[PDB]
Amino acid sequence: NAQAEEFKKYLETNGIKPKQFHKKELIFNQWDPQEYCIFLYDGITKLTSISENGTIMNLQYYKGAFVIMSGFIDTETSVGYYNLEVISEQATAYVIKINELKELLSKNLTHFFYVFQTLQKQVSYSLAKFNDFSINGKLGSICGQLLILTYVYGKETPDGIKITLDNLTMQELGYSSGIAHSSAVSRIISKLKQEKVIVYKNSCFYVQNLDYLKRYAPKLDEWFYLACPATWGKLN
Amino acid sequence: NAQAEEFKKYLETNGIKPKQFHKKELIFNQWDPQEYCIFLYDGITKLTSISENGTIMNLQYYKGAFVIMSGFIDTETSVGYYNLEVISEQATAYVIKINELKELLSKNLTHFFYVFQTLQKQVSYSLAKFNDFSINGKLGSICGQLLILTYVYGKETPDGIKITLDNLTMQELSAVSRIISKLKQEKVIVYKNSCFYVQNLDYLKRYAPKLDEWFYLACPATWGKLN
Ligand SMILES: COc1c(Cc2cccc3ccccc23)cc(=O)n2c1SC[C@H]2C(=O)O
Ligand code: NA
Ligand code: NA
Repeated sequence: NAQAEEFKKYLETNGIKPKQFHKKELIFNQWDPQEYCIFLYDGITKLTSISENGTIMNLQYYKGAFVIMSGFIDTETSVGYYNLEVISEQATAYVIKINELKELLSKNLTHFFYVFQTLQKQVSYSLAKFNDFSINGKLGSICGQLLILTYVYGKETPDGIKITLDNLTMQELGYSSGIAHSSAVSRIISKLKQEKVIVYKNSCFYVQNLDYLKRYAPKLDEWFYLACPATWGKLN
Repeated sequence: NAQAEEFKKYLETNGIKPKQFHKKELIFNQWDPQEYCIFLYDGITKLTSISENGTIMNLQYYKGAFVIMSGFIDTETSVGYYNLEVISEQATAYVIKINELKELLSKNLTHFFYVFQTLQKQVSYSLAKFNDFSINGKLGSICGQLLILTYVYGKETPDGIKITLDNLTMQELSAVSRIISKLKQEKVIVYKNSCFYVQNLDYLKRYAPKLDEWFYLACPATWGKLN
C-alpha cells in the first residue's frame, strides 16, 4: 500500500517508533484521560465498549494499515468511551498523543490528507453496512463480512477461494457482522453451506459462490469498488 | 457555532458565494461525475441511496452547520452512490469542487481541523447509533433520533421541552410509526396546543445511552442546557 508506506516514513523521520502489541492488549482504553492517534501498521484490532455490568460490545474491526483516533483533533477530548483491542497474535502500531500530533500534521499537506481520507472511508463503510443490513438483514451483514474476508484474505485453490485466516471463529465472524448470538450465525452459515456458497475444510473457510455474497452485500461491494479498487479488481 | 462562522468567512474570503435550495432538491446526486464539498450552513438535508429495484433508502440526516463531502479528498472520486436531498423548506449551502477544498484546507490549519473534526463526529455518531441499536433494536434508534432532536431544537417550558421545529419538518422524519405512537401513548412526547413537548427526557436517555454520551462528548454545552 503506497500511501501507507509514505505515512510510515513521515512518522519515523519525525522520531515516532513502531510499538509491538500482542493479542488481548489494549492499544488505547476507555478509562484513560489522555487521547491518542493510532497508526495501525500491521495486525487486526477491534473497537470495544465495556459497560458497567461488564458486558463487552464489539463495535468495529480494523486491519493495518489504518488510522484510529480516540480523541477529537481540535479539543483533544474523547470521541467515545472505547478500547482498541488486538485480536491478531501480534500487531504493530505508532502511538501519538493528540497534542503532539497537531505540531506535526500541520507542517505537511499530504499526510494530513492521508488521515482525512481514511476517516472518509470509515464513514462510508458504516453507511454501506447499514444499507445492506436495512435491505437483507442479518444475511446481508454476514455476506458482507465474508465478502470482506474474501477480498482481503482470499487465495485461489481448487476447493474455491480459501480464507487464509487461522484463528477465525464462528463467534468472531458474528461479532464482526453485528450479530451477538452463535445461534443466528450458525443458522445462516448452515444455509450458506446448504446452498453451496461456503464450505469448511482443513480449519479454513472456502468460498465457492462469490457472486452470491455480492448479491446480498451490494452496497458493501460498491464501497470496496469505490474505496479499494486495486483489491476489488483482483476478483472482478 | 463559532468554528463554522469562521469557516463561512474563510469561504467568502476566497470568493465562494452561498447557494439556496428548496425542499426536495438535490444539492449533489449519485450520477454526477464531479464530486463536491458541501458546507451546509442552514437547513436540514438527508443522504439517500437507491437500490437496484428503484427503492429510496434514507441513510443519514444532516443539519446546518455541517460539512458533507461526496468525494474522497485525495482521489476526488465518489465515496458512494449518494444524493443529498433538502427536507426543510429552504437550505443554504456553499458548494465547492473537491479539488479546491485541498487548496483551501492546505493553507489554514484552523479550518482543516474544523472539517477533519466533522468527519470524526460522523464516525463516532454512527458507532453510537450502532451500539444503541445493538442493545435496544429500533426502539434505541428511535429514542436516539428523538433525543438528538430534543437537545438540538428543545426549549424548556412549563409543558416540558418544546421541540421548536415546524410540524412540517417533524413529519418528514411502518414498524417505526408504531414505536413513535407508543412513546406518545406513554407520554414520553406529547401533543399540546399545536406543538410537541418531551415530557420524559429520562426515558429517551435510558434507551439511547450511547448517543446520549456522544452528545455529551461532542456537544457538551448543548447537552448541558437540558441536563
Ligand atoms: C453489520 O452492521 C455493522 C454496521 C452497519 C449497521 C447495521 C445496523 C445498524 C447500524 C446503525 C448505525 C450504523 C451502522 C449500522 C456498521 C459497523 O461498523 N459494524 C457492523 S458489524 C461490526 C461493525 C463492522 O462492520 O466492523
Ligand atoms: Na481513551
Ligand atoms: Na455525486
